[PDB]
Amino acid sequence: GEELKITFILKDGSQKTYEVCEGETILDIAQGHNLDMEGACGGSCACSTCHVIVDPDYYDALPEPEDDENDMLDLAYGLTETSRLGCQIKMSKDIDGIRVALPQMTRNVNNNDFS
Ligand code: FES
Repeated sequence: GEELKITFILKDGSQKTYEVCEGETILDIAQGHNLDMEGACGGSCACSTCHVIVDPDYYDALPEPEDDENDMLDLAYGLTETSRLGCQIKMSKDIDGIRVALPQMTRNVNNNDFS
């Protein structure tokens, strides 16, 4: 088929560069691949860890969320000019070489496990 990819900047600063399909979501790849990362949305009724930021190349085409939706971003440290929403934007033909950064996360309160 046409093929696509996603780069994530790790909470460890590393780059990881993953082959995915169209219509896949960014927190959904991050925890679906179990990147070396912090977050909890992959658990059963656990979805409140929406926090990513984009490359200014692949943002420049992207929409802005509601005040309850963009709050799920703010929960991670150091929110930026190109912050993006982990269950509200996905891979399409225009993404072919996209990046995001995976920010450090304040509090998720799972004690032992989310999955
Ligand atoms: S990925 Fe869970 S709040 Fe968006």
